[PDB]
Amino acid sequence: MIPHSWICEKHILWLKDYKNSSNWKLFKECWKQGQPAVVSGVHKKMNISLWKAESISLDFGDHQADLLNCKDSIISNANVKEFWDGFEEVSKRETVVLKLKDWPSGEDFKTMMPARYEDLLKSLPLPEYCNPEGKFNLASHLPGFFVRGPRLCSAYGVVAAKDHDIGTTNLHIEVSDVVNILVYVGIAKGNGILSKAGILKKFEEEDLDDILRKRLKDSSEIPGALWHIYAGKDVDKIREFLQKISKEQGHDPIRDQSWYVNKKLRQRLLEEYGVRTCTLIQFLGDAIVLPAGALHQVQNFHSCIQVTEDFVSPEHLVESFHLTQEL
Ligand code: NA
Repeated sequence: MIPHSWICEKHILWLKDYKNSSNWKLFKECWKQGQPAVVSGVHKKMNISLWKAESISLDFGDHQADLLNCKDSIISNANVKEFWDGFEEVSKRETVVLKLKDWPSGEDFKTMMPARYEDLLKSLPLPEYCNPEGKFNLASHLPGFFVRGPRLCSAYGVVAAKDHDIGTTNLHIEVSDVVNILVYVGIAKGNGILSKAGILKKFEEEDLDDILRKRLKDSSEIPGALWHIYAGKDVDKIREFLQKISKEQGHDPIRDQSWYVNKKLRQRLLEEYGVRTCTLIQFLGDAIVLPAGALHQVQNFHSCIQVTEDFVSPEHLVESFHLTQEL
């Protein structure tokens, strides 16, 4: 048997055993219909010490890069060194929510962080699809022009700012199939920030599936980020909704990646267009697998380091090619 549940109105496949070699057989069935999946425990496969903030900070902290303020997408005054100093120490940062996006990425990730890249390839779940040598992955086989390498993203949590209208990743469409693994969760301290225990209670105030609540009540799990995921089929409805809300407040808002859809807006989106949200908490070691054309947004509660890898399954190639040609 392949241990699993379905989360969020039975829409997301939770594959509960990262060591099960047959995970792909169950995944094949749900993927066919564009359903997301999450595989938990991938951090036990990884050399997780390699992915700690202290380590990543030291290795690649010499490279200068732009830091984004997540509230307004204005590029910050902070340098990379200041970003990492503030990752878990709030007083070194109302403080702002910073993101260090796609640094490094692609060939630079492979070459500048070779041991992490090797660890990644070794640890990717559902390797039949997500690994470059997987039999259902077309990524390394297609001509160049069909396709849009790994990306690292690090960002503070929104808790210190006390502003859960901030997205650390704004609502946007993904162009290829993607797997996102939460590889580090940093508990921030000082400046009156809510503690680890209070942050758990804030996760508990979210509208969650019971299966998610059980995990949240498991003291060995470490929750990091809040995800909202939408079907690609609903994109035109969501675009209209955001154009409407925009007009009420005084143009393609999905292409702009300019919106975090907060609690009140998600509820109105459901009422006024019937568009449903999948809610997920991503715990340390969770690999969230999304098909091309799916939309999602992320809100870190704690500081999080995510690694994302692109792949190309047959199931979403047509949709992927179209979206890539469009970009
Ligand atoms: Na490395």
